[PDB]
Amino acid sequence: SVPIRELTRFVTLIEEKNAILLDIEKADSDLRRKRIQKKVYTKTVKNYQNKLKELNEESIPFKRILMETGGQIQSIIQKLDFLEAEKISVKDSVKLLKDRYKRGKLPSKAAYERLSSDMIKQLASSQNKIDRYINELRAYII
Repeated sequence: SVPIRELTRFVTLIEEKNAILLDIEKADSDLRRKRIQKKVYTKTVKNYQNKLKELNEESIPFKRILMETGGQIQSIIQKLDFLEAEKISVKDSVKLLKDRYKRGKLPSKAAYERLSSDMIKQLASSQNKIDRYINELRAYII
């Protein structure tokens, strides 16, 4: 069926996780714009990464109960896992593309601009689907 108790807890947990992940991006942005000392960066990120590890541990029992129902809830959670990983990959891809471009190792400015635009769209597309699937879980409760 649908375990309302576990789902109600899980929805709050994954919103908090999505929020911390976006705070990590904010730290990443502050770093490359040199608006934060790398002292405060590696400190704050290691602190955020501990909140994540602890939230991910706490979510384990609820997530297992939810995935063992199969069907649509299981499917949504699996996509959320995928989309989170995909957004991380795109993040590292843009950073690499930027280093490869400033070192003059790309064919052309037009190629760089098209690929980087592609990656920014993919970042928004991934985050869009994450928010949508979080809202689909929430709709079970609210």
